[PDB]
Amino acid sequence: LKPNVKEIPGPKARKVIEEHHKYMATTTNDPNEYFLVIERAEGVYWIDVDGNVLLDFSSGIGVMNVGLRNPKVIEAIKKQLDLVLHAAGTDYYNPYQVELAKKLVEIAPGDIERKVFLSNSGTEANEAALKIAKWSTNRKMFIAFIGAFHGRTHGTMSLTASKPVQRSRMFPTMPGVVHVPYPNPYRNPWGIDGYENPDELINRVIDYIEEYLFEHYVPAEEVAGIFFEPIQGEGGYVVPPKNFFKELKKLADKHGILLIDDEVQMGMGRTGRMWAIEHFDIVPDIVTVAKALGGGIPIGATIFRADLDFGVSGVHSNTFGGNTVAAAAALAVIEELQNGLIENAQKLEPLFRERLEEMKEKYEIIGDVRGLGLAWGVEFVKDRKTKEYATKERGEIVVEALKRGLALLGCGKSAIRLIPPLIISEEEAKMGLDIFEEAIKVVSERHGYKIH
Amino acid sequence: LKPNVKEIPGPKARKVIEEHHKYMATTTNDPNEYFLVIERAEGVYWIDVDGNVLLDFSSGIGVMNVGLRNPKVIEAIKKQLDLVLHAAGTDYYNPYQVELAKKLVEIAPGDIERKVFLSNSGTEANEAALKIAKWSTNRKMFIAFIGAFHGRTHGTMSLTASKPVQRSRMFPTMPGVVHVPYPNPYRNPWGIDGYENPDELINRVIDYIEEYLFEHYVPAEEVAGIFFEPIQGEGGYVVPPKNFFKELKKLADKHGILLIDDEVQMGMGRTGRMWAIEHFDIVPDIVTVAKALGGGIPIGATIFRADLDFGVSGVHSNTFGGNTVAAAAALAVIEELQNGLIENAQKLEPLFRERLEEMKEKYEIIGDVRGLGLAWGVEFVKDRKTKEYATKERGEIVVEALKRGLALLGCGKSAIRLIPPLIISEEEAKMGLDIFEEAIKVVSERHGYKIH
Amino acid sequence: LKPNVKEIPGPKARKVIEEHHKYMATTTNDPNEYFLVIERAEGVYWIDVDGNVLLDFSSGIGVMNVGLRNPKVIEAIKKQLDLVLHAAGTDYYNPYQVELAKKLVEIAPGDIERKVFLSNSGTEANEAALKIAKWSTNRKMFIAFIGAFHGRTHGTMSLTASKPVQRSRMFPTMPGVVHVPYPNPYRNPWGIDGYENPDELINRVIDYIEEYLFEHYVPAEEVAGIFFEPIQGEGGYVVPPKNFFKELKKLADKHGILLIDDEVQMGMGRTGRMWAIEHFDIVPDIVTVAKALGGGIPIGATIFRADLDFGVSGVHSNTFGGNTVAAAAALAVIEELQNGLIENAQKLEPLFRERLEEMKEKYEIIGDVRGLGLAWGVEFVKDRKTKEYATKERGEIVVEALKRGLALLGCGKSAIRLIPPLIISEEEAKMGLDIFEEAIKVVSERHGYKIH
Amino acid sequence: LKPNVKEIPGPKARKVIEEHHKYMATTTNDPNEYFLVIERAEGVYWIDVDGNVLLDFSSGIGVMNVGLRNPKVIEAIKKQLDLVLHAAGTDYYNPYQVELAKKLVEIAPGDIERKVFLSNSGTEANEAALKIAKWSTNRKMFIAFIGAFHGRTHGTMSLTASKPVQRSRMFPTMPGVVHVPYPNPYRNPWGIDGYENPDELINRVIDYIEEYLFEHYVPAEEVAGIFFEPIQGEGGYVVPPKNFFKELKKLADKHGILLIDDEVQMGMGRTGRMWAIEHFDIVPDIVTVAKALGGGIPIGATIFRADLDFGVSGVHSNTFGGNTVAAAAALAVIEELQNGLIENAQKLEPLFRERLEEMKEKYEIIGDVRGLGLAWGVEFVKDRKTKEYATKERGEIVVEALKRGLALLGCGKSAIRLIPPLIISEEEAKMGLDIFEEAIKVVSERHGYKIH
Ligand SMILES: Cc1ncc(COP(=O)(O)O)c(CN[C@@H](CCC(=O)O)C(=O)O)c1O
Ligand SMILES: Cc1ncc(COP(=O)(O)O)c(CN[C@@H](CCC(=O)O)C(=O)O)c1O
Ligand SMILES: Cc1ncc(COP(=O)(O)O)c(CN[C@@H](CCC(=O)O)C(=O)O)c1O
Ligand SMILES: Cc1ncc(COP(=O)(O)O)c(CN[C@@H](CCC(=O)O)C(=O)O)c1O
Repeated sequence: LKPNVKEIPGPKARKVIEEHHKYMATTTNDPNEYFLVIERAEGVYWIDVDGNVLLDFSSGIGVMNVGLRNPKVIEAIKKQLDLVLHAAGTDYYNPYQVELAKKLVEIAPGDIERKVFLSNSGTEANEAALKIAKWSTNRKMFIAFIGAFHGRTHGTMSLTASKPVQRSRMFPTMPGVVHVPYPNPYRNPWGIDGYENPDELINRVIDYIEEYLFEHYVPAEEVAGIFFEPIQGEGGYVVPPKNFFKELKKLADKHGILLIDDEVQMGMGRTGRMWAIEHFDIVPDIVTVAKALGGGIPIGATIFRADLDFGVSGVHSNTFGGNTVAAAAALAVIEELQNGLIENAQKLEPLFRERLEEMKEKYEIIGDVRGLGLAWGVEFVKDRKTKEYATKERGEIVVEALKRGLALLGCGKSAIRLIPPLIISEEEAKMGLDIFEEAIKVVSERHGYKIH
Repeated sequence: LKPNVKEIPGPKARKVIEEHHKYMATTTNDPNEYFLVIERAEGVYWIDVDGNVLLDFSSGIGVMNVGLRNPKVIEAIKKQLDLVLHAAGTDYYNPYQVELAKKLVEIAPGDIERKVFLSNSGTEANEAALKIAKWSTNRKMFIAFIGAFHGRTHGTMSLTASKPVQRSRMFPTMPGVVHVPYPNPYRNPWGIDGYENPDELINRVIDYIEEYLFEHYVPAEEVAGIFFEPIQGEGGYVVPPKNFFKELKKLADKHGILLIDDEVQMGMGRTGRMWAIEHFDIVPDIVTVAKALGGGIPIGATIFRADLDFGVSGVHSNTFGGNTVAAAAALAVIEELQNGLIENAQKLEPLFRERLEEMKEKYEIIGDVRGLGLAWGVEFVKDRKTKEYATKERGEIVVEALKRGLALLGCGKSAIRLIPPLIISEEEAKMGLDIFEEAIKVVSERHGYKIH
Repeated sequence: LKPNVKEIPGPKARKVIEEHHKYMATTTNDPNEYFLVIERAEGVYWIDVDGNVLLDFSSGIGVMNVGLRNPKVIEAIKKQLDLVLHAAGTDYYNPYQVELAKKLVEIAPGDIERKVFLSNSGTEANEAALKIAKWSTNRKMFIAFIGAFHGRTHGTMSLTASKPVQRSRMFPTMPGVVHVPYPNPYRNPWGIDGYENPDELINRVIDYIEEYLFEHYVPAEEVAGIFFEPIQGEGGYVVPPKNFFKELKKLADKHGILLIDDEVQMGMGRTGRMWAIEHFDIVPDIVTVAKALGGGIPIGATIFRADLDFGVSGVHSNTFGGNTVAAAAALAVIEELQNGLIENAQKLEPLFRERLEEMKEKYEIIGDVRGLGLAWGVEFVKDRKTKEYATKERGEIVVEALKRGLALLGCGKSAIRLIPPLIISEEEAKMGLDIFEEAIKVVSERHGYKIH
Repeated sequence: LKPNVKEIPGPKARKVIEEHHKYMATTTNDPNEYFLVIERAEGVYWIDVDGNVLLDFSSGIGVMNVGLRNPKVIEAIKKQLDLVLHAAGTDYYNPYQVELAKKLVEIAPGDIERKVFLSNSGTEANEAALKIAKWSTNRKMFIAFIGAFHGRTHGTMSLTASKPVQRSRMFPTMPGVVHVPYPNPYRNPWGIDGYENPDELINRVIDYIEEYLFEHYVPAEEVAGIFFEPIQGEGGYVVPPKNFFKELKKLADKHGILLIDDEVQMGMGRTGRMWAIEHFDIVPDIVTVAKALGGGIPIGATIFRADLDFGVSGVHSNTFGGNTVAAAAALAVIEELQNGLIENAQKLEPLFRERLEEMKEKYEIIGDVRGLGLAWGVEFVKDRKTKEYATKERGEIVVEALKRGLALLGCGKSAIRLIPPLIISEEEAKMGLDIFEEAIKVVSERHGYKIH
């Protein structure tokens, strides 16, 4: 199996795309932009409906970090289909979910007292995390960061501030969320070159929260929780300065406010550590996780400081959570991660770092490259000084990449996210990076961007 | 397999129950009322970790309608595991999510243009129904029923109204929900015997909404929707009057207000019909479903009039939506309902109708029996005139039923829900009712309730 | 002065009514129901711009309790105009605001520690009661009564529940208000004759709050207050059962919930007692007042248990609060109430009780008469059994009353409020009732209502 | 009458301050900081209870712009006491309120179609302005600026973001308000010297709204209204760059969003023009006004684009609004303003400008002076580079000023506002400025601030 795409969209793929519009809601699908109709997968390759074969650099939106069809994960589901699928894990008990909870507690950030709530997705996780914070603190408000994307349900909508379309005629969602600039070292309201000047940018963010919220309109003692992603994912895959969460805890702790680390995307080994937050050297009180945890099965988890746990029964619960198939799959994923995959993403870090700083130098359309492990984001600006978003160009590059057999996804207004399965070999990476470049190169020539 | 219980909880179950309290959040588990620790299942029975075997009348909180381990479903899954698990349905198209989506619209109540938004759970369904209701109507408010349960996320909790604990310390949740008395024929504020006088109670519930909301504090034309359960799942299995939803649509259409019907529990032919609402001869604008459709797999589904689809991309989306594994399970589950299982639930309806009216005639502790198909709800009262809840007694029956090999669920303050798998045989249905009557009989004697 | 009307509206009034529609916002003026253009006043009568003279039974919407132009009040003002008008009471202290504040606590219902927050109006009073309730209890929610009116600011409108138009296009207003049926003896959802069966109706209204809010969707211990009018001013002058507020305090104390009584209309001895609540033998934690206390001057006053005072400075404040001109008028107004005017309203109560029961016996259009002191409310019904509002007819009576020299106010959908100044003589009280009966009689004949 | 204070607080003033604490709510009073107990006034002098005489530089918190006891204003109230005090100006009509409305429309900013709503205070005005905006646009959200102070009621609380104490345990207030930095040329999150670099600062504010709200979490088409004060008053009396509202309209108009100019403090001639906004060369759609409009009587007005008016009756109204005494007083104030006072504040502008830039040069404790007409704010910083607030020093200066006979008020965290009556002579000003300096001088020596 090598990349091989004779034509796309194919007659079969064209018929699915017609049908999908007949019977399915307008979500985030894009007929022209993302005409990829998957029928099966193998290793790091999607096999489409018309037979075209594409190297994967999307990993099912980060859902698959172990691979697109992990053997150990399908054996674990098969083995768990034999005993029990569902055991109402919130009314009755079952050991599988307890085995997962104990494992999740174990691998949590830091070395502190933890408990675990189970969910079916990242939005449910972050909904959980909200209630848990509301209950334990008896405070009702929350800080999130502009660019953050925590979900699409009425709690997480409030928290999510990536695209105003997300909240189109949704107002009002859950009250008490206030937003401040994320320390985005490429776009922040201060013009600050956050790579050259990280402490200057860290300070401006903190100084905003302290001086322009707490001192004016936000009672600091009324804030349950600060919600952050350790790398904004949907927000264009943004890496904030190394010493940012350390400075943020300092300010959190000074007003007895919870830190909530949304690792729905950047967790499960993606950045060459179990959790994204470790690189930033802080122990979050609540850690939410989903996507990659279920290795292709729907699963969500909320990991928290044990003393934050719900006083009484019937505050929160869910029928679906605690499903055995998902828990069987999860334990297996975490085993795959600990036994090779997490080391592999640290191994391929310097390869994506060199090859993308190569592309930075050469293609003037690229404004910024950034990432950790196998979590990368290239943002494409029309003009480097102006930093205007090349949204149209980004779409063209993805389409071009798809034509050449590379599967990519667009995060943010003007960037593309490289997130292959953590199983990818050195020879499968160089292939993706080679294809990716050739996509930029074509679209660069097409529009008269310099090529140094 | 037969029912076969020695010590429950046995020594392995006691160890699991301990481990659960240590690692896992405080939810709706009860070591003292629901001490059932499930290792595996076959046919209609649970096998616990000590090897005790119990007849199922809980059906995993109405999720295993097709059986606790259906052969058709597990084969449909394992076939799909050979192809692909997750395929980024929100961003990329696959045929499986389309087939399921297409299938769902076809089986939907009435005969009108429908589309479908795939979700991960009941709450993730009703959350979606909210946003569809909001976006389509460009109205922000909803009506809901006291006694209703629609999920535990910041949207749905405004909608939910079963127990205050559910909303404890959560305010504010989503604004704009106003609630009103569900036409419970047994408990309503007007005292009305709703079984005897079903029109009088319908008028009252309607009179309230028109005269007390619409004429005083709730602008009719600013209401985006009315969420109702056709039978309240966590409300004690309250069955409304047959002409209720008819009267409620007369009112709804008069002000352009969408009627949303929640079938997360009573759906998938639980009541002897594919959709619970069908018994009531009305067509809802939205239908939400989860639980049973997945058939042991987490699944979500919001079915709506094509008119209400979001005009633009990026209003609502989800990473796990349209799971191919889940879609494969769902289609298999649907076939079984149409090819035997729905018929079997019409067939066994009279048995329960008989045996549970035999039980009310005999045991004074039983205030009201009610149900359709294989959805039954016995409510237990201290006195038949004052109707004080027999909460302590209801919990004892559940514990007694369990020491005699019957998995039962509480539902409401003082009632028990009988919801066996729709694959249950006549002989297995009698066996479980026998054991159910015995558990009432024990707890009746113990407390000196009358036995006629 | 006598009543004396020729053309109303006369040619100067028509010119003013035109100028008003041109320069001024669309509020609660009605050229077609309230075409009364006031130039000056003396004693108990209005003189209009054409020199038509009308007997007053409106009392400036219950503001001129002491008369339309009281000598004592105007002297108290002009004496204060010689000293100072505004003195920055919020920031600087003056003796006048303290004297009035001290005076207000002394006259307050019951005998407990009280303080006072001076405001500018009824809404600015109840807004204050909210913040005092919130700050003191550290609870965010309130209960209120369907039919209630408490003002038209973003706090109070949640509290208010008289007409939807009041809340049209305003959502969201302040969250956390839940409403319930006021124990109207004439119109309630249970049908109960509350005059006949006042306990049955009290139980119902109480049963609703306990069983339908506190037991299902409203955590009792998260309710900061219950706002009630002792008689609903814009609700058609509905007089609740005498033992109602007693039962409601039993419940309120059981959950630590402040009972707030609004006397913005029924206060200042309107009902023959200084405070309207007094008739009901309970002591409210907060008492709000405005209108009549000012005596032709804008004034606001929130009276509360000393326990609930804000711990810190800068939570609540207002620039115009504690106006010295207004305080001088208020003290003068209070003296009159205690030195003649409250007595005069007890004295004239039987007259209205007679004449309006004589009118109900005679005119079939009259569904219900009700009132205390000099607060009377006739409600007009199409039919006495169906109780459909006689809205069109009620408006005609007001117009007929006015062509015969009687200023009257609508109140509720189909009723009229009789609220003359408390300086009204027995002879002036008979005259206005005679004219009132005549206006009913005309509109009865015109529409073929029965005359017994 | 000259400044003359032998001792303060006096034995009489000490007794009032004791009593005030017995019977009055904790608001913004400060026993130690503002021990000024007014008994009467004359010209520009307060006469305290113990006989001490103080030149006024507070003007009753900006309430008196015509003087502390204007003759023309007391003659107008006296003349209006004779005819009518209250005439329920929202139910019935009266020419006085129409005469005021017509006058207010006339003197409004720009030359456009206007209507007028009447209120009792600035909070009611801004509550009005909210509803009017909500109704006309059918949008529910609003932008205000950090530092803004629009009121203390549940709508205006949301809008007000000056001190977090203001919102202490108040959450939730009205949803949908979002806040952005005010272009404060001395403190903004960008460090921008707004006097040297106004366009750079204007852009950063606009660029924040456009790029960090509209493009991320705030749908621009869902924003009814941008609320601004043309000089932040309570926020330390801050003058934003001359071309700021012009750039803000540009952005407003591009998304069909209303501009709401809160002139409650800076209006009624205070800045040497009728309205503060004129200096900034834009025509606001809604203009709110109170305080100075009533010349010592409680009055509020909301002036708006006529096509924004309430479609239907009963959306908004108030019992108090339209009071004749206040309207009589208002017309008189506006006459005083147009016939000398507004020219006088333009005359004394260069005198406060020179004498305060004198004080800037000499006293290192002064960080910034700023203002227009007779609206001035001196902010005192501990260190000029650091800009730390000298809150304690500010209190000392006010107390010191009070001791020497000068009446001042503290606006913001570390500044004092000079706002004498517009009637003040050149010789009464130099006196105030002389006293003010001597207060700074003393406190400067006391603490070892340089004196150049
Ligand atoms: C922080 C965060 N929260 C929630 C989710 C997904 O919530 P679910 O509960 O699984 O529905 C994601 C996935 N990030 C995706 C989200 C795409 C979308 O929701 O449209 C991304 O890569 O943008 C996420 O990164
Ligand atoms: C109407 C409705 N909505 C939502 C849900 C659950 O949403 P999920 O997304 O599947 O979690 C249920 C299940 N009713 C269960 C609820 C159990 C609980 O949450 O405590 C019941 O029958 O008690 C339901 O009946
Ligand atoms: C309980 C209550 N609160 C507040 C108010 C009015 O607050 P203000 O601040 O004095 O405006 C009223 C007056 N009831 C009037 C209301 C008129 C109206 O606003 O339309 C009435 O009798 O209709 C009232 O009864
Ligand atoms: C913008 C604005 N809104 C409202 C008000 C006052 O609202 P009322 O309706 O009159 O109560 C003021 C007065 N500015 C004063 C406010 C002081 C205070 O409210 O504590 C000031 O100078 O700080 C104001 O400047």
